Amino acid sequence: MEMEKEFEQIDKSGSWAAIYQDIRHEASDFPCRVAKLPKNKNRNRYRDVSPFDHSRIKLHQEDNDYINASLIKMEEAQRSYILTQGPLPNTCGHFWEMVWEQKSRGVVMLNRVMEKGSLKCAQYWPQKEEKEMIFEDTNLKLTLISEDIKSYYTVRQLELENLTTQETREILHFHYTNWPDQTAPESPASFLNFLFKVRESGSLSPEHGPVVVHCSAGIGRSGTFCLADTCLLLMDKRKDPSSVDIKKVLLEMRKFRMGLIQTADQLRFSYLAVIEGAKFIMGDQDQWKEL
Repeated sequence: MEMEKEFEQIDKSGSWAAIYQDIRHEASDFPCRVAKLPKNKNRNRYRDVSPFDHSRIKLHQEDNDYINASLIKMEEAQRSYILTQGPLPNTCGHFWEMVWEQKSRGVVMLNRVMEKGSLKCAQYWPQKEEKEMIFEDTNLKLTLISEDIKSYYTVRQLELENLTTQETREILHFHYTNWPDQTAPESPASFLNFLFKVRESGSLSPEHGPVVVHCSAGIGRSGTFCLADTCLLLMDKRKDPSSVDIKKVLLEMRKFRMGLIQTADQLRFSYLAVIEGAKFIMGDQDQWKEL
């Protein structure tokens, strides 16, 4: 693969930090005026991570429509993702409102609630079947239906009810619990197995709304998730799978959300995940589950 042999050329040349920062200099810049309004300051987890006005998810509440979330619309791949920050104590009803209004079927969570001794994310879903959550501001009810806790991830079925209309949807919650606290994983095998469990679930199907993906800021690990999924898709449909330039895909995603892929190490890991993932989607997954 030209991806694989450019990978080695970067590894032998030790120039990941340079490749990465070229990406940072070429990345798009668009205005974020709504994110920056004083009335929205307490709706943002980091003052330096904001959604572009042009691609932001608008809540359909009449008062304040703001939420720190971005629609990543990948035209050629024919896949959309919503990348958002980890909910704040005060934005958990906003988060489920978005899930409801965008008709999402899956929520992908790439961080632990606590990491490096701090809260990266509010406890926004119920932990016991018998103690559901009611979000009074957005009039939503969230019930844990089942958990399947595995080694490196946990899948949850949740029931989201619109208390106004009383419809209910099943939401699948995919929680990658194994990402180290200060580095990308040593092997992409665990991560690729997680991506493919999300794929198999149907939460990425075009019949549903965009999957909601978040980590703490919603740009780093979230960026890795969508970037590797989209490259594997394009490899699957392009007739010339060798032609997928992961850096040109990243810059296209960065038209929709700033800062996707936070470190040169994450960039290196995304290469690995795509390279390793291409080996399944071109002829040969059973050995990822093993390790």
